[PDB]
Amino acid sequence: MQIFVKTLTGKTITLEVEPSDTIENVKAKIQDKEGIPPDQQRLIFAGKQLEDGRTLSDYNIQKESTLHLVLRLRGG
Repeated sequence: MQIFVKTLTGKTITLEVEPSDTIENVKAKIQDKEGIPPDQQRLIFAGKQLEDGRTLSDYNIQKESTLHLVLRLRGG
């Protein structure tokens, strides 16, 4: 399924993922497509920061869900 990942500086990168995929694997795909290292990735879905160990299904992330990417560099 397709999901969307928007960053602060625009950049809306589409990912082809499975509901059972891990946050680690998603970050890895982002690193494969964009060049942003996983350790510098903070993902937010539905107002909650995603953590290692979960699946996309653990956050009820469905088809064409929109995630938001923020580097740990730019604080919040």
